[PDB]
Amino acid sequence: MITKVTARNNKITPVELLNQKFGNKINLGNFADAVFTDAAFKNVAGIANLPMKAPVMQVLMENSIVSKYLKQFVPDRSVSFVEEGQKFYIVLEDGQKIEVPEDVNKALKATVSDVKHWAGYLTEDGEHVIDLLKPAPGPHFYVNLLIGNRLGFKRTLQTTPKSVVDRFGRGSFRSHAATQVLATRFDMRQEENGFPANRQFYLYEDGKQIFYSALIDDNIVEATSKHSSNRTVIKYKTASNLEITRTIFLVPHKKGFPLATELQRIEIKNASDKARNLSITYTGMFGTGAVHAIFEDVTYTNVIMQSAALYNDKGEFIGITPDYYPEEFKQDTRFVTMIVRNGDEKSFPQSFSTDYNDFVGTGTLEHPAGGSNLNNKLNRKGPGFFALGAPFTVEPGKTVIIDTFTGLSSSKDNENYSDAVMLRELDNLLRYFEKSESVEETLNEIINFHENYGKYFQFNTGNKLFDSGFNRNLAFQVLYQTFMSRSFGQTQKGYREIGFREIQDLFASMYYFINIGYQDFVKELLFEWTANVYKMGYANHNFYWVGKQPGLYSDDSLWLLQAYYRYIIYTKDTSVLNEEVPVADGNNEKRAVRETLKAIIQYSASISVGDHGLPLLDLADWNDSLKIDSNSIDGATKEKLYYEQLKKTNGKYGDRFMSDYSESVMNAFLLKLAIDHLAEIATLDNDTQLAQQMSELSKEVTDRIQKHAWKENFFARVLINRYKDGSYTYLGAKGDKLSADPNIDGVYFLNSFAWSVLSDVATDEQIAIMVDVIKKHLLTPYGLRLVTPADLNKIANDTATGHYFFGDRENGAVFKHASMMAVAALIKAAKKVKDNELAKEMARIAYFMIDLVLPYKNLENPFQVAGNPRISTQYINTDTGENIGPLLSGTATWLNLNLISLAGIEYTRDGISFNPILREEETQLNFTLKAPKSSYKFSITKPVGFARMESSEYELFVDGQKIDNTVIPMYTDEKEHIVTLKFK
Amino acid sequence: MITKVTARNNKITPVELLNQKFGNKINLGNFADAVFTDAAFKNVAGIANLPMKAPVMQVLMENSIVSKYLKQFVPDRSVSFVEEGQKFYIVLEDGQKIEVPEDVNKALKATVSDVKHWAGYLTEDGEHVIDLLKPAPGPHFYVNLLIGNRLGFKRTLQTTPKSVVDRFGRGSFRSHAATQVLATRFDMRQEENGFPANRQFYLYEDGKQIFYSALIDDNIVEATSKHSSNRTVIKYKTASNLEITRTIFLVPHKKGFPLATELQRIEIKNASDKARNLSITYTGMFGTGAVHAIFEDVTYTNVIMQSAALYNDKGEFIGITPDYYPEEFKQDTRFVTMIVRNGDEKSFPQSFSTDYNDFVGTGTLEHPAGGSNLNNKLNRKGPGFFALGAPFTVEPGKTVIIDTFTGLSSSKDNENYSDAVMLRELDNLLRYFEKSESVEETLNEIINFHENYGKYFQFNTGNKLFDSGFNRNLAFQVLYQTFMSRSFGQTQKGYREIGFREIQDLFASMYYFINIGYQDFVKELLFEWTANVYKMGYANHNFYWVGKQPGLYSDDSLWLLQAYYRYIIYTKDTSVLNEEVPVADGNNEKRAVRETLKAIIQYSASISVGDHGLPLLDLADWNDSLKIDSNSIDGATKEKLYYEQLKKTNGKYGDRFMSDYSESVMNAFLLKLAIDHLAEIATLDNDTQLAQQMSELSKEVTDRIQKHAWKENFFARVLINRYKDGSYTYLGAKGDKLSADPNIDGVYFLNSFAWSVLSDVATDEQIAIMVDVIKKHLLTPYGLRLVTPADLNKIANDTATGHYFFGDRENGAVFKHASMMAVAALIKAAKKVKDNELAKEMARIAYFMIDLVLPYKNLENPFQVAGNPRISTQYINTDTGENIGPLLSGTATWLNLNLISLAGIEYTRDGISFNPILREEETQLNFTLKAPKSSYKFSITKPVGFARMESSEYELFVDGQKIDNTVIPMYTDEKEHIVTLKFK
Ligand SMILES: OC[C@H]1O[C@@H](O[C@H]2[C@H](O)[C@@H](O)[C@H](O[C@H]3[C@H](O)[C@@H](O)[C@H](O)O[C@@H]3CO)O[C@@H]2CO)[C@H](O)[C@@H](O)[C@@H]1O
Ligand SMILES: OC[C@H]1O[C@@H](O[C@H]2[C@H](O)[C@@H](O)[C@H](O[C@H]3[C@H](O)[C@@H](O)[C@H](O)O[C@@H]3CO)O[C@@H]2CO)[C@H](O)[C@@H](O)[C@@H]1O
Ligand SMILES: [Cl-]
Ligand SMILES: [Cl-]
Ligand SMILES: [Cl-]
Ligand SMILES: [Cl-]
Ligand SMILES: [Cl-]
Repeated sequence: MITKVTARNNKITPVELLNQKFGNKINLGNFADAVFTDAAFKNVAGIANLPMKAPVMQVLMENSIVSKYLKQFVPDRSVSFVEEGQKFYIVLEDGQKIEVPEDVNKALKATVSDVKHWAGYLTEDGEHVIDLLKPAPGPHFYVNLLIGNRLGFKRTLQTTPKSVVDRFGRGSFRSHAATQVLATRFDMRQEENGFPANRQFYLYEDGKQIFYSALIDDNIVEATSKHSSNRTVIKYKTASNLEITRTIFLVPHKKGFPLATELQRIEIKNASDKARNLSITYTGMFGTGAVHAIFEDVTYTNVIMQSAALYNDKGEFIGITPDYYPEEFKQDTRFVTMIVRNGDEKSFPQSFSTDYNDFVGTGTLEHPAGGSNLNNKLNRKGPGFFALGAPFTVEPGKTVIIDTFTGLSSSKDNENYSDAVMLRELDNLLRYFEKSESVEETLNEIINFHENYGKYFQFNTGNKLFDSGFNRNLAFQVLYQTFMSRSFGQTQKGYREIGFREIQDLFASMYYFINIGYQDFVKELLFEWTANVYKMGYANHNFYWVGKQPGLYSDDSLWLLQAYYRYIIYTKDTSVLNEEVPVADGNNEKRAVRETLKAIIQYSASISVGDHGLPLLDLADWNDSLKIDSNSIDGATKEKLYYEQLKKTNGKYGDRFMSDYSESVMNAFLLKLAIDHLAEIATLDNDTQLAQQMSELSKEVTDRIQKHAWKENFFARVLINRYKDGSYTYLGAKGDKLSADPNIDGVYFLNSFAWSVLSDVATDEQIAIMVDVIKKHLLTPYGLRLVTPADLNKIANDTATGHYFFGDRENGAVFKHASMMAVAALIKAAKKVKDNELAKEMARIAYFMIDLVLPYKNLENPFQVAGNPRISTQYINTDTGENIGPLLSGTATWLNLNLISLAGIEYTRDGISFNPILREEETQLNFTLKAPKSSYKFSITKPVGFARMESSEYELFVDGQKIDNTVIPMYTDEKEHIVTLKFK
Repeated sequence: MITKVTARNNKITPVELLNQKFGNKINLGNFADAVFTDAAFKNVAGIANLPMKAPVMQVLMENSIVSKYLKQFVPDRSVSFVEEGQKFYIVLEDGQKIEVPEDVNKALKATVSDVKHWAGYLTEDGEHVIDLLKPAPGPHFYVNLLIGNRLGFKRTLQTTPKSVVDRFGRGSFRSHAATQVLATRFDMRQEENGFPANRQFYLYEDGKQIFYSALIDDNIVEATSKHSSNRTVIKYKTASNLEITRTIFLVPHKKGFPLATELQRIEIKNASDKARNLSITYTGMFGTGAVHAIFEDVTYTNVIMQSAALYNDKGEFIGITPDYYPEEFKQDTRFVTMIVRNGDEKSFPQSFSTDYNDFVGTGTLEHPAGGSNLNNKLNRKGPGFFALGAPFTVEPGKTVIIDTFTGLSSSKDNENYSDAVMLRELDNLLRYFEKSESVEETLNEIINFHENYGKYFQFNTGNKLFDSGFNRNLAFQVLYQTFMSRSFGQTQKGYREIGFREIQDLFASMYYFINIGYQDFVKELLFEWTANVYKMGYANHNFYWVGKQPGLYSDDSLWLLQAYYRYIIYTKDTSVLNEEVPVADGNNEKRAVRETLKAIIQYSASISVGDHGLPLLDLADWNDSLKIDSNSIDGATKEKLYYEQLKKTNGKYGDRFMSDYSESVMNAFLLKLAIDHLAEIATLDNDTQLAQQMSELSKEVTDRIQKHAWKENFFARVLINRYKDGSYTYLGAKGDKLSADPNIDGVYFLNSFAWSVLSDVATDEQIAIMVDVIKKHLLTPYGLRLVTPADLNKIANDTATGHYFFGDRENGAVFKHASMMAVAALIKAAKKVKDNELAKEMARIAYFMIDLVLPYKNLENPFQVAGNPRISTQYINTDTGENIGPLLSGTATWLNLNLISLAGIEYTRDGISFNPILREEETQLNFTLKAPKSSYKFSITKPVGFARMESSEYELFVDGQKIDNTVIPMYTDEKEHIVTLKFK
């Protein structure tokens, strides 16, 4: 009877039908655009020969002239526009080619003129300049992320403020945890991160609205946004020649300031020849303290608060705070205030409103009926809407500056807390920013801070999009993730705690912090993670103010050894091993770091091991889909059962916990690497007993992995111990019986390869075999997928049926973080394997995958690949090529590590092991490197083709002297050293 | 330094300052309005002599002419408008009185002309006619609630669809449980129940937007909404003489239909002399199946679905369905479709869009840039936005009708479910509604159904607002609550299950259902609740598809005896006692209803009792604030401990569970009443042993209550057993030591009074004493508060600090449900106490409180009292007098019972015990009453003053014969009986 046609099973696309109908009467070029003319998809209207994919038909249909013209033909007749000799025609299927009227021609020419820049462009410094009218490639593309600075202050991870800002300034602003200053929105669209009023304002003249910052109409003749490092600047010009500029940034902390302040400076320049009598109404919505009640009891959120007015020492109104009745919502205190600077005069708002209904009245948010006559009524209820009003006359050629300060004070940074604390901190803030120039000086301080931070590693290549993308944008993102982990963004809006394994972000950022004088901060972070390890050696899976989920995931603790290794090898500071740090078990017990690292290794190498002596998988490891064991236990439960086991079987602590639980081969690799790291740390610390014990244990673990986890053509991913008849014994290689793809024998996990190499277990022949499998079955046109198709229902009855269409997340996506771990392995192997042809191939795959993750390349074909050209995104949809959010992800961290690795830098016992792997087409690579007490200029030259030190002739010079030792010293002479490498 | 002034701490109001500055130069009358002119509140602009409180200054300030005129004086000078001799002046503080210009005079006159009706008015049939421009008193005031009809089909409570509709048609639409058809919004404002596009549409002409159903601009010359019983009709007239009418209702179920369908009919009449070529774009937003992910993972909500197009047998597009990948979201299937009826022609949509971003484009939702050129693109992702487009030419004087059908099919009503089921049900629906007249016939069927349902009890007084308010509006609300409990509304948006104690709704509705032939449905509901009682006698606190929270709250089971009593006494159907009903414990065990009722009584009378033999309080009872015992246990835990106790101490089942837990006196009253009810049921069932046992137990329980719970001047509320030194021993009367008000000795709970009377425990002297306490300490200007101020931290030695400002919810509100239980007691006592002066006073309090809850009276002073003039609201804020939502509440149920009781109707063993209690100023009361096999016309006459049968002379006649027996027979002769009562 009735039939259903889904988006995906729709049989033909508009552009395909356009080609079918017109592809032999006109040249459709390499790119075209088209729309179906009716809901049965029988006819199309399109346009030929575009420079890239873009929604041109949509923009044309918004044009009254072209839309009316098309109605002469559509829907009954298909049509294509075509340009010949710089004039436009419309072509019909019956052959006719009609020269379109002049007004249609002008509209078509204007529309196609700059299609290649419709998603914006990057400045030389890597800043994204966006047109406020153009369509968005996707909901993360036009987004900037802002952060405060709590370095030098307490609990930096938990207290640094953070904000998200789209091209219109939309978004939200948080203090500690998920505490909302400006309101988040949890609604249907990814595009709506915040309440729509946030950061927006109106201008009035003669009682009539002339401007709204989130409405572009015909009275706006220019409107652009620029996303830069830690600030966004939005500019408009009206037809009446008002020039409006918004600058948004977070205030770096200073003693006595509120815990969170966001500054928005608005500059209004009268570029006309007549004075104008204007007024501003600045609006927003405070976040509720009662977030769960938005879902559960909206009336509660309203009745528990009221608005309150703030007055300075002269009795002048300065702004609004939402005042709460319940004590639990009085431990933070929000505020908004504004200063109007008009020539000599400084003024504060003359009126306000605090009730959204009274403000909008009979109008809309874009055209509010009460916006020009604020009612000065303090709302007895929430929500905490605010509007602040002030008049100003602006003379010809002159500018008025309005500085807004939005923020929160908190008990999280102040003992004996009450709203009196907020009032004092707000006074301190406003006094600091009393002089107009103070805002500019703070912005310059922010700019200079991030510029200085980035100097640890600077590329200088022929490609300024790459150089700025790495030197500024990626460096900023890695700082951002060190402070924020995975806890905030455009679509990351729920409360998220810090995952233990996300210590990974510090793997990349620690060098940057050390080289701006914050080595102690790095140590503090190491110790903070260490305090989340239990005596037995498992870890809290998550923490924020305190830790939770003891030993729930089996991989967590092992990552901490990589962090300590990187820190100790770089700095040679073994003193951290003697630090007495609280154990996660509490009471009031502390343990030296060295003993905690030993315990981590013992847990995974000896206690929590399965029948093959490899680490147990438990609930899951790094991969949350490996819910193979449905009766798994956490570390606290395991600890209790273990002690009962020792008592019942007369065992000794350190003996194996006996079970038929499955084993994680990825954890085995993480462990082997961790053991190697501790052996090397111990040697540096002159701890001969520990070095020897760890060296021998590494050999033993390596033997277990080789004997029990190499399965013909790959390292397995999981060993299965509960089927004593052999029905299933492993997952992750040929013969595992678990493939869901009839054309693939076995399931293959990218991380089995990656971690077998990163841990230095895989032999050269094993690498060659695995790379062959990867090329055949894991390498897609959009990069390296995480795993091939698996049918885990055969062993994990528990198993979730799928949630995703093909291409998204677990149904076949390219997870870019995992792809970057695999690239790290490809790079490491390409430097060392004996066979130069294997090395060359692995480096080709490495650069192919890097090219698919570099954010700036998202502007090459933005309406297909989307993403964000300054900030990583999490995955590539393998059906469409679209880069899909969220923004914060391990991709950025590992991309940073990988590009530095390819440039040749690895820190080792005796200095910098230098071994660069350039692109085949590159003939030069230059970069600078900072160290704590010296600096370096590196220059590499080669002919076209694959070159590497292992197999190619070369000459290496340091400070003008030819040298054979490729381990460059870590100099401490406070001089710049010149390193030159020439491949012959 | 900086100071803070809250809404509540603000010293003086605008109107107070207006009177201070002007009150003896002009007559400000009984009502005025004013606004502060600046943020320091020094000056005011106001207007004198309004007919009621209303936001007149706000509306005047939206008027460009008046706003500009005021700027000649404000902000520096205070002003008041005044009308004298039908012309307006503005008065200044210096005494100047200036005749305002003619254009300002016209604007002021027009604005004040109809202030008395700014919040709308009620038709004679109780329908609320609302102006779409006027401000709202509050966020529940302009709301209607719609319901489907699943009578005669399975799982009626769980499957009846329901919708909320404001005056603009905003809101949302649900199927079973919290399953969203059209999307709910969980955001900052109580006003936003749904995604803003829901139910809204646009009209176009020559490619330009001429109308949006949720935008009133100057091209709209009339715009009104009418909320009636189970439908809303919204009407507009454009300046171009288009007349647009929207009619929204839910389709009653028919076999083969989808489980939920909402019909919106749009009629467009061309009342001009020229044909118009128009088009409509009909929009909305499907709700997500993944509601939790709106908060947790918005990207997930998008990627798990895609849009899909629907086609009829002829290959014509008919509408859209959102298609889901995960199996858990494929068990419901949503749809939207539309039919355009233009003269002889019927047509389906010619175009669609399914991507909000493409639809809005560079515009706004009110003015979407893609609305006139839908792109016919099926979105690969959610959210499930839809727009359906169709053209039509409408000739002069003619009408085009667009019928939209939005809905969902579900596995909850169909075995072997898939989307094929939806397609078949949608086909059935569209075939049924093929002919234009079918929509009108279905609407008339709905209207007639509710009119017939209401005939159980009809008032005929001189007061059509009261008569329609009761006969139509309250009757509908009580039906609504029987099907929906407390689970849906404007601000009730989270998932809520059916509370066991909300069987109370059936106390009022059962008589209505029985008198339309649905006695079997009433029995089925009795059995459904009965299946949520455990063998031991405690109950699941909540249920929906299954029950949960076994015995968590101590009162729950006792309410079931009231439902069985009302049913059995009305119908004399004792057969229900023999029904074998599943026990809540499961394991396929059943028990006869009679034995379950016995078990309920045994649990509260013998097992779960404290040191005084009164029922234990447990976590809490009816009052969720009585968290007195911090180590309480649920019934499952108690059952386990009880059996352990019996074994340890060699006890027998039925012995007391031993503890120092506190006792609930309200539960003791509910129990005493329950026992009396079972004794009477048993006597009717000729079960002499059970009747004797219950009669004796009632005496025993009464003695326990009198001996241990009467405390000098009140029945206590809780007896406390854990302080053996006597430090605290009770809560709820003089001497309890728990008052938080230094001027009150004791805490007094309204329900201690109410239930002491409803259970026939309180003596006449106890009633006199308690009513004196109530008058002194519980009766406020806004009605009966629930409790006086208490300091429970002294015994719950640390429970929650308060959450509310004074006046709201637990901080002193008038909870209208509890107020109506107290009124039930006052009425019962007024009928029977010996002292006529006590009776008179109690009846005065009863009618005072009724007047404060009757919805239609919310239109007397609507901008102060708000509420909703057709639907109850939950509480009155005792600081402001505002009636605050939610809408569904026990208020409506008990208001219905109380008004019928006051009219004199109580069903007893031998018929109708007739004992009416009229208002003192009433001289007449007439009403009709339906019974299953007869009907009645009642007429009561009296002189002015208090009259009642107990104390006043009267003559009673039935069918023209004077009778002395005031128990009127329940006649079964299928005749109308005339009952006349004349007080002398
Ligand atoms: O519905 C039962 C009772 O509700 C009480 O209001 C409660 C709110 O509904 C509830 O949301 C809130 O609980 C949280 C809130 O959800 C969360 O956002 C915030 O972080 O903490 C709040 C702490 O409670 O609690 C209140 C009060 O308990 C009504 O007061 C009551 O009438 C009603 O029976
Ligand atoms: O965050 C860890 C993993 O998340 C996975 O997506 C999950 C969604 O975030 C989660 O919302 C969903 O769970 C619910 C959903 O919350 C609720 O609305 C609905 O009723 O049921 C959903 C069923 O689960 O689950 C998915 C995963 O199943 C990512 O897939 C994964 O990459 C990530 O590690
Ligand atoms: Cl171009
Ligand atoms: Cl994000
Ligand atoms: Cl993995
Ligand atoms: Cl509600
Ligand atoms: Cl109570």
